[PDB]
Amino acid sequence: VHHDGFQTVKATIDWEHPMFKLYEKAKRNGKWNPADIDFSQDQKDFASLTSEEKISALPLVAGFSALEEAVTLDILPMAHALARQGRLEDVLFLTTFMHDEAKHVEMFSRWQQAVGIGQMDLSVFHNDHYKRIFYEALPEAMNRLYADDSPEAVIRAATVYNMIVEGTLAESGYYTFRQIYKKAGLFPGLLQGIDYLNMDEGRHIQFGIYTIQRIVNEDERYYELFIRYMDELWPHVIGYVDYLTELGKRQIDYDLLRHYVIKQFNLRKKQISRT
Amino acid sequence: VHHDGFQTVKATIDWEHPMFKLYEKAKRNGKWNPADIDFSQDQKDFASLTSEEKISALPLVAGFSALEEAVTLDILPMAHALARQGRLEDVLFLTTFMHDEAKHVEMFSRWQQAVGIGQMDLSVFHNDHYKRIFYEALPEAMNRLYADDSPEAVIRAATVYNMIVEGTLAESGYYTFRQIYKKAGLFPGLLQGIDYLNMDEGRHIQFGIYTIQRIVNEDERYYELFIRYMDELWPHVIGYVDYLTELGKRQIDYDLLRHYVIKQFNLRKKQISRT
Ligand SMILES: CCCCCCCC(=O)O
Ligand SMILES: CCCCCCCC(=O)O
Ligand SMILES: [Fe+2]
Ligand SMILES: [Fe+2]
Ligand SMILES: [Fe+2]
Ligand SMILES: [Fe+2]
Ligand SMILES: [Mn+2]
Ligand SMILES: [Mn+2]
Repeated sequence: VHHDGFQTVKATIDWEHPMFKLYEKAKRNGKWNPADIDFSQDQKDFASLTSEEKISALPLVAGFSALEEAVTLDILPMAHALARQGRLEDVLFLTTFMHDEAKHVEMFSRWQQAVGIGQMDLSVFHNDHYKRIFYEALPEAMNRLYADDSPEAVIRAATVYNMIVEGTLAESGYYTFRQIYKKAGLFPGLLQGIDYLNMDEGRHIQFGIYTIQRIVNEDERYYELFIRYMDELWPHVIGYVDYLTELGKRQIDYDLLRHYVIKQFNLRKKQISRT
Repeated sequence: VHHDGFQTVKATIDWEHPMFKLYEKAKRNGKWNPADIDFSQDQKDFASLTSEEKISALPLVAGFSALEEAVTLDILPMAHALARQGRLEDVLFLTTFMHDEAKHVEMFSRWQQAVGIGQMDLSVFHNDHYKRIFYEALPEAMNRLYADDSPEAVIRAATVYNMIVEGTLAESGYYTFRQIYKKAGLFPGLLQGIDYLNMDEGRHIQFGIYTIQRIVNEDERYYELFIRYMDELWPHVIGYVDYLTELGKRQIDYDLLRHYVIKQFNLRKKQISRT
């Protein structure tokens, strides 16, 4: 359907818009390139591990490669919905969001190639709870936006994508991987990549907060929706954590990683206010 | 609808894919930031112009600001269609394509703000032919892809977007603006911006060529479709040129700019081969 006119012909970009300012920060701070990371020591590290040590690392990497690929693809309906609503500055910011996710996908796939597991099908480490989130709930919530961009639909999409997938699971996964391999002195290239990724994801969560809060600001009714959609997904979040915990104990303070996930989930709720 | 699995979990990125290699070039060569351009001399230049000189520049700027805003918004259906087809490397490249267009929109809007015309509604310089392309045909061809990603629909979308809008009109517009103001010694900030934009658009046209050619390679039938869709839009291309020519003659070798447009249109055809 047609363009009515163009904001930068009728007027200008809204230079003070929060998402324009976030777009400006993303350009300044978004220069890293996964192609520049030296993975040669990660290759030696992985080869020195015993077979049992080798597969201990793979469930988390399997979870992150799919997470990053899913969020690369599944932000496109959000960008479409906000473009159709004329939210130009959100769209400009989301071009940096999408390109960040492309680099994140690339980083994990380069690591797999470098250490010699690119030919291994890591899907065996996606349990039913993981699939319910990443194969089903995430794409369903985002694709809804092509036919329903109501405030309820936008809140649900931002809740699943930004607050649960990125702000609870990915945030906790970064932390976990850092805890484990930083102390071991292992995989310096991957940890460099994760550091850059974590800096990017700081901006991404601000977009999710902005989006949910501006909708909640219209009607407190929507605060209770946000909380409900968070609680709806929790069983699958903790069900995936329980599965990773059960894998690792079979081959690290798990009670303290499990508590980081609970901490992050509750922190995301506190970043939205009923008013 | 669901994700079946994830390519970077089952395997890796296809490192030799042409669009992966273009993605890598885009990251290396895509560092410029419109926020770094010094427009202070452009402001003085524009203020020194007489009212009649001032409005001579505005029709082209009006055409470019809308062009860049339209192509920023209207690439999203192409990215969606290729993601749904599992073309991961195309999607990674298209994140750089979209972010490039965001910078292009930003650049022209910063220039308008800097020289003091941001408050002017420049839509008066969009004639019927311009509207037929940018307000109607472009968004219609791209949005089709949400419900019809047939090879015919993808060829038509790439033809309107990459070969006509970017490869014929934008290419000729860059050249024209360079010719005119480079020789005058005017608007050095805007010309710097246009130089960076032209470098970006070199990659964009390669994606359009790749996309059309891979579809033509399946069936020569589609070569004749490509030519037909190009010829269908020509009347609006030259009808906009005739209008800009008529404006400028009322306030520069026009016969030679008009011939650059014809040259570019025919050059784009020669970049697709029936086999
Ligand atoms: C064991 C606690 C860590 C859970 C977060 C894992 C998220 C992911 O791997 O994508
Ligand atoms: C006068 C010949 C130049 C025609 C190309 C203009 C395209 C544009 O302004 O977007
Ligand atoms: Fe993210
Ligand atoms: Fe379970
Ligand atoms: Fe372009
Ligand atoms: Fe006409
Ligand atoms: Mn990410
Ligand atoms: Mn452009």
